[PDB]
Amino acid sequence: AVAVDLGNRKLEISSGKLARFADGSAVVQSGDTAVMVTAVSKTKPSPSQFMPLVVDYRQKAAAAGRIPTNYLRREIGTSDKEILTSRIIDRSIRPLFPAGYFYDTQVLCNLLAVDGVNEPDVLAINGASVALSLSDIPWNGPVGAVRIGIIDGEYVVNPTRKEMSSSTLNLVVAGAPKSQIVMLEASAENILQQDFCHAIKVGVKYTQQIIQGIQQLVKETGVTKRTPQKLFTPSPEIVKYTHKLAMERLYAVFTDYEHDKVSRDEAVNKIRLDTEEQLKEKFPEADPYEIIESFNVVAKEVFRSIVLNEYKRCDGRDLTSLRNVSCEVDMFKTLHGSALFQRGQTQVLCTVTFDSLESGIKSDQVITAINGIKDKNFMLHYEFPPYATNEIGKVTGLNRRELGHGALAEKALYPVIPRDFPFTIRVTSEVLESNGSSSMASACGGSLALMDSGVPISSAVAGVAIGLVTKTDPEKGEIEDYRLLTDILGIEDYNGDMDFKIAGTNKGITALQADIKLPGIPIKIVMEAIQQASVAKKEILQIMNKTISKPRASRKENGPVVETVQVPLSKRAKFVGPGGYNLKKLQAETGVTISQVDEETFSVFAPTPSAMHEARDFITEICK
Amino acid sequence: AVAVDLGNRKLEISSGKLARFADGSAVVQSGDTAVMVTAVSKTKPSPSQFMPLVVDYRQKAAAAGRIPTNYLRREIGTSDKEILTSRIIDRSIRPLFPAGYFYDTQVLCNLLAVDGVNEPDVLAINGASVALSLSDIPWNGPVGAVRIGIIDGEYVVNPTRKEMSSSTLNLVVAGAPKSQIVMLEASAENILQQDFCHAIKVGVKYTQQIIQGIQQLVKETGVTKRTPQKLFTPSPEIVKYTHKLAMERLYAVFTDYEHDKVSRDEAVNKIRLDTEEQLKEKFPEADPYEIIESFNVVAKEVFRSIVLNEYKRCDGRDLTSLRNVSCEVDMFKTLHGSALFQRGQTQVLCTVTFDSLESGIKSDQVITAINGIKDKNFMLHYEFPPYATNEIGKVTGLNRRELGHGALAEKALYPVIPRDFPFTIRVTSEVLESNGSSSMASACGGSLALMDSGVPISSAVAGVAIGLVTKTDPEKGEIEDYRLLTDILGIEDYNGDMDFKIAGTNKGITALQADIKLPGIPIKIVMEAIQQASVAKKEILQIMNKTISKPRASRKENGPVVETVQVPLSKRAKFVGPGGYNLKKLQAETGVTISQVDEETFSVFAPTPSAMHEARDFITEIC
Amino acid sequence: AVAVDLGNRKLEISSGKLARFADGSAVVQSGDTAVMVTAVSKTKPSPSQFMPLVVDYRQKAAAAGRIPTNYLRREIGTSDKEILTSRIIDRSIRPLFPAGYFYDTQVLCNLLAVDGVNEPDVLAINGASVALSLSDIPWNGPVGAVRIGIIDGEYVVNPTRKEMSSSTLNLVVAGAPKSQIVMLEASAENILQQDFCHAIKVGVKYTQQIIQGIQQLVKETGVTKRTPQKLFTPSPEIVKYTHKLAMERLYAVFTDYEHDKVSRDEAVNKIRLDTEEQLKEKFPEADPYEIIESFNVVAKEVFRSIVLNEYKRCDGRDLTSLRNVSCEVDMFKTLHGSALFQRGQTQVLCTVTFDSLESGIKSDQVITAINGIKDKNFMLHYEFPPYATNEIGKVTGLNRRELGHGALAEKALYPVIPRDFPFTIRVTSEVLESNGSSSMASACGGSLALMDSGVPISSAVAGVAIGLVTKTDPEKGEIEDYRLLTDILGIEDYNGDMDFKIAGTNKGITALQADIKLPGIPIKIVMEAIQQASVAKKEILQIMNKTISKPRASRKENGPVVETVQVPLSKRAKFVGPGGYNLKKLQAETGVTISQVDEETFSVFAPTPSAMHEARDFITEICK
RNA sequence: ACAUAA
Repeated sequence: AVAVDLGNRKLEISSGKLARFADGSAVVQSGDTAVMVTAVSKTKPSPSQFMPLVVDYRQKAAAAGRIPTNYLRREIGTSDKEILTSRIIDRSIRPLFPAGYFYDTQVLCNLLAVDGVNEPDVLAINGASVALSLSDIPWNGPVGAVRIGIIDGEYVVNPTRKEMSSSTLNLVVAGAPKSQIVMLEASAENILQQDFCHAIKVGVKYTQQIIQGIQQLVKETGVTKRTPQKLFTPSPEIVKYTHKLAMERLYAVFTDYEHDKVSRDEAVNKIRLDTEEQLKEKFPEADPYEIIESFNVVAKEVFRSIVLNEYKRCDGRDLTSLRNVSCEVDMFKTLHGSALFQRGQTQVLCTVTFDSLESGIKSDQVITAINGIKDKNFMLHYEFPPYATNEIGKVTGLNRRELGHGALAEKALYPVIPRDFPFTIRVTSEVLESNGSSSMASACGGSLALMDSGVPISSAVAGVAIGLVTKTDPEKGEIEDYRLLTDILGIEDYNGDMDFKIAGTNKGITALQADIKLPGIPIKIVMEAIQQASVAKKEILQIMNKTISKPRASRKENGPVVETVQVPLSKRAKFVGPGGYNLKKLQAETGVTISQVDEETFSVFAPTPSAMHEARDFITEICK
Repeated sequence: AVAVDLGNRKLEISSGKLARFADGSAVVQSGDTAVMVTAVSKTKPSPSQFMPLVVDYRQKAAAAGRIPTNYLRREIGTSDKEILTSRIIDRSIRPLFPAGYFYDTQVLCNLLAVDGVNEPDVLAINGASVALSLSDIPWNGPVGAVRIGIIDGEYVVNPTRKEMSSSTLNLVVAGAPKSQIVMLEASAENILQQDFCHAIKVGVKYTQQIIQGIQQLVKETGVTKRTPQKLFTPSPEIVKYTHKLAMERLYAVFTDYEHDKVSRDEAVNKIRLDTEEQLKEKFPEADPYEIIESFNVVAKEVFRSIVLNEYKRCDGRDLTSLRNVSCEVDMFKTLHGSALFQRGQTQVLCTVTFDSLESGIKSDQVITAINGIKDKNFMLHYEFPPYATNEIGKVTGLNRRELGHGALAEKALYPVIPRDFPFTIRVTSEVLESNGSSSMASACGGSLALMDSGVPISSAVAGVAIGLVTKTDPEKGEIEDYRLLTDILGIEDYNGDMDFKIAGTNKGITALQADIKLPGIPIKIVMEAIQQASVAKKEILQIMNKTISKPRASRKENGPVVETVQVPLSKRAKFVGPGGYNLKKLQAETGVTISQVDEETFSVFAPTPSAMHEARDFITEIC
Repeated sequence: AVAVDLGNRKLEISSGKLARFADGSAVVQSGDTAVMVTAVSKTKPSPSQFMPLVVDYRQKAAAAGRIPTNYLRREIGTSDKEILTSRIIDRSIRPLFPAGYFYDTQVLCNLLAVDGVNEPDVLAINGASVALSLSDIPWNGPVGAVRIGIIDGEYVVNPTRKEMSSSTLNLVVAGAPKSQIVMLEASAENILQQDFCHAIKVGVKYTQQIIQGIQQLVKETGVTKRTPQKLFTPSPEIVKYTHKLAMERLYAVFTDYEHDKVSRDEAVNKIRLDTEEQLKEKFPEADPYEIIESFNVVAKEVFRSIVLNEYKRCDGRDLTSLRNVSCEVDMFKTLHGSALFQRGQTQVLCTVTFDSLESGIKSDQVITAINGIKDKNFMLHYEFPPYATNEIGKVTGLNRRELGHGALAEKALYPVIPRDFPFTIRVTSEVLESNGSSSMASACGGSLALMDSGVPISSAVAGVAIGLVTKTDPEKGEIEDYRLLTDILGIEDYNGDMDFKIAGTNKGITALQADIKLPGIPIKIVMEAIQQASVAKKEILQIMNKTISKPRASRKENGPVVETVQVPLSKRAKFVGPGGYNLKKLQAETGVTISQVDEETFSVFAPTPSAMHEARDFITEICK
């Protein structure tokens, strides 16, 4: 057992007591909150051509005393919060796995106890790091993770639930050894850039303390890593022969500025088909996947070398240039608000729907699956249909990626949403075409549609993604040179080192999500990416302001209405019906929502004026 | 952008603005309702050995787009109306794909806006037609689709939501070029056959105008179709050799009138195993699927030739003869109503269950709006268990066929259901054996069980399925001659051209669903099929009336009861309990439902008089 | 149609009317309850290397069960009672299938009619027996199944629903010909061992009458069995060669008493890898699976010969000795009750949670609340996470095994649970490590956690699993000699003949589930297993009593609290809000649930005293 | 999933 002191917080790490059959296991306790995390990794190579890594974080509300809420008295499905926490843990540990580790791996988090004071999600990230550190699973150095808040202008490490509710910042930092950053995930109440930057360095300092404690625990209990059957990386001489075959053709494709997404992919694919058959002849004994990956390595190396050497991008832009941005509002007459935001070849359609306040309380008690209530009655739903990439896929349910992107754009817009709006605000963002940051375009399109709908948001919100291309030492691994790219394409994210999504107002930052693919990047690079994104965000907000700069003076004429209808006591039974049958039927066939307010009063919400015309007729005849 | 005028309605069709990465995309707008449809087809052939076409129609709200529901899709899946709409779109476009197009294809419909006036489902069919027409996907001519209603004796094209509520007909027609009919789907309020036939004529005329508009847009855009890597139709050389090997043996099997479903299939399989073996030595380099398909082509051709040349079906009857029909009611004492309907080797057991009127709502706004509320508190649930065909299959959840057949049978029985019935009527139809139209047997069996249960239906309802065998010009494509078959077997549906299911009373038509495998059929064939089915329906109703001709004078004595109990205000808190705890505990230990009526009255619904008795003991002791 | 008389009850068996396409089909009727069961078996061998047998028992409609709203919810619409009934039917028929019958087989039970007096579950078991008997599916001998109850001291066969509500025993017996026992499943109200043993004898006698009737129907119908194209069992001469290769190595492994679960599995695996190489060279034309099964047959035979000949087990125990047992209570401060039970290498962590009566047995929708009520407001949720065996698996939804084990451990504890407890009691058992009977460990750990939580249970409950190894000559099929093993390891269950799990207090039996893998066992063996398990149970209760012997005098001070708040009529509208919106909001942010009990008073339930503080603050400002 | 002697 090891105790780590983080200011006034205490972190207790232990292992060797519970779940001793798993490859790795750890208990991380803070206060009276304890989280057990286990890691399992198969020894037989996975048939998949990548590393299959799954992280599952289960709330298990028996640890809080509030699990059995439905008719089965048992959880059904996984909530939004569980999915989001699973993604944060996944982003914190995925970069540190060695390349070619194609082995099925599962990290599971079990909430032994929660005291309602210390949040278990941060403990779970540290638990995953300890469990992997103590296991025989090949995994690079320990990761420390903290949450940083700002309460009354003071930086607080791992704030309690009470403090998180008074905090203008919710930043989660995962650090690797030598003060590298592997994961950043923030939502802020439109705070200044300098304040945001200081919280990052305070957070990274704390993660080094956790890493020191985990290293002591690893040393105390001897850890011997397994030797995998093999690491699936292409042979060096095969890769360099691929370079001989396809360097010039790939270079020509990547310096052709007339390509669009599809034509560039087809041109690269044309070289791949010719090269691959030549590789098979030269190395008939090579793995078929080894042939495929060697081309991908060469294509990635050529692609990055052009950006590093010539400071020019595959579409002709320089490092700080945006794609073409086109906006337009008032798509359709019946929508409460709408907008179509285009950023390069990325097209996003955003819709705003006003709903009743009563429709925003879908939680554990009301339904088996949904849980929670949004603070401001505001939610964003994000969809990524298969045709946005000319692909075929299942359309039942939502991917974990769709949930994460929706959450990112939701908290990007959340700080500017007004308080005490009469209706529930639902924003739907649909990606019609995608070649880049559709989640950041969902934030820009979201604000346009919100202003078009007449919601008085405090300020317009724009987001952008910053890429990164580095040249590291082949032995030391230190970063010798790097380029930050503004508003990256899909190929620049695929071949890049991070996907640094940040959104905000012209005067502050509201959301950030750094998806780093390297095993950590220095804090200086993160600081510069934030500054570069600040310049890009101003340009985008200037374009958006031309389309619409202030919210419309009122909601659309065909918008929802809320007003009350008086029914007599003698007519209460007739109007309501047996067990509320009449109300539930009128509300089911007209779309309105009737809620009893007093003994005599019923508040009626109608999505359209026509809907209340239908409902008003029914209430009149029923009252007769 | 092309505008098509359909009477007082106007159709706007456009492309090139949204979703430009999809192989094809289109926006169809009528009034303020806009629907965007995309089509994506892979260039790599799929290993499925059939055409993997999937259609997904999705709505972002319920109740005419007034209650947002898209945020709940992760847990609350897709509604029934979405599934039914997807099947109608699928049936309108699937016959027009070329043979051997074994490429994964998906058509997705996105309701950009709905005005609560113009129905988006019809626009989605047209949108799928435009999206395929403008794409590089190999697809035959454009399809136009309209809905025809009848309001005050007037035929209305694409009626609004307000108009549809007053209509006696809900007919959807999809038409191909040259006035061919591709899909028919209707529910009618027991209307005359001639009125029904005129609506089809009116509908087909309007679909031609839509096809004219779509062709103009295609010409302006300049569409060029892809060249698929391979079309998987079997080579004529192998087919001719298969014919030489198996024609005589197949002919003997199909003229043996002693076969049942299983023995005939086994006999054909015996020839297939021997022929498929010999085909390999002759063509060792042929695709193994091509061997399978070549035998299937030959067997289908031999099967049809017998019907065309000799006017005799494979089981010996003539073109208009029904299979043997046996009916039976009141098989189990405790069921509120039951019937066992047999038609050849198709056996369906139908059950009627009375429930409380409050059981038709889900007590939660969003889910209640998602599934809707049935008009007469009447619903039909259709089950097709795997043992009905001696197969093994997943038993939880209903596939798309079960949803479609259930709605078809429910539409057939809906017009005769009385209004203001005291209880919710649930009809359950379970296919115990299948060799044919179990969905139409569900309408007949459902009609018998409703009378056996004492529901005062207006008239008995019977359904039948009409097949079709045609001989077409190989190059011209015109239908030289055809035979209409009454009450087809499964093999006749498999080898046929049409599954024309129609149901009605002795004086009218209540439902229809035409599943056409050909790329359109002439309207004369449709009219003749409707007439031929009317004769068959009369015979079935005569057999049905012998078993039971009128509903029983009252419900069964052991059926549900509804009673009123008075509790004072003083005892009200103790009776209901904390947060209605006692009411729900009683509702779970006896099954009775107690609903407050006013300050003094509680209405008790009990499935059986015994359950009412024990519940009544609970009330008095607690009071 | 054959009628079988069972005391005052009558069984009617029919076939040949419904569902004639199925391989087998039958209708079993008792009173006015009729169940139709069909059996389908493919003639093509399945790719999987075992017998795929699925039993699905479906209630067509409880009251009017109707249909789940959508497709995915339909996959969730299978009730718990349906799953448990499917498992009992599966265990009754699975042992009688021939060895090597690797053909997909589905048994489906359709409830044609239910009179609410006679129970359909036992008719379904008999229906499956008749359907298989009349079918062409090879199936060894009919089984008969009855339920035995004890009403005011009288043994009742197939008691009605009214009788079972007053019974002290719910025992279901499935018998094969010549008085063999195939399935036992019991739930007793802490009854004496001799009373329990007599009910088994009575039940076996009745099952013989049912078998007699089924045999007459089979003979009168004229059944002919199919000839499977292959029975997948290893050929004798390849098993003999495998025995020569690996007898001594396997013998040494199973007599090395230092092995643990993983160490022993690895040692056997090393022999398997070496032996399989030699087997392939000796038999190049052998089926790949035939090689695998030959080693398993040889390994199983060597394993069983040691206990038969030497009366000693692979871990050095003798036949009646338990594994090491350890217990802890009160491991986390915030849990209402907690216990960590360890038995050998099996580790189970049990948690007790209290919640309100309303929020514990009753849901919002009455239609689905049926088959979702608990008599004592008591339920046990059992989890078997994949890391408990160092495996990777999905953690979405309970499988059938987790549902069955949860119901078994709940049955074991149900009779000692007090009536009229102020709260709903939910017990969660998590199997952290698994090397044996975690379900019986869930009963003991559940007992400790219940005592630690302060629930005044009448007596402590312990469970144990009894294994069996028999010696049978193939020329006769009779059991010559046998050994009953106390507290079996996983390997003894895998290589054994039964998994006889029984639980109870120190003076009675509360639950039993015999999972027999043989095609029936004599009653004498069952009787001795019950007695042998009685001795083991007393020893376990002695160890548990040292950790905690009586329930804590009170619940933990940080447990749930219930008290009322007076709300005036004037404040009532503002307090509850429109449609109860304010109360629903409070129940969401805080775990506090407010249920009205009177026109002026509301009952407030708070899971923790801290959560009650927030609720009091919320209601005070609302009151103003 | 979809289509499928239904």
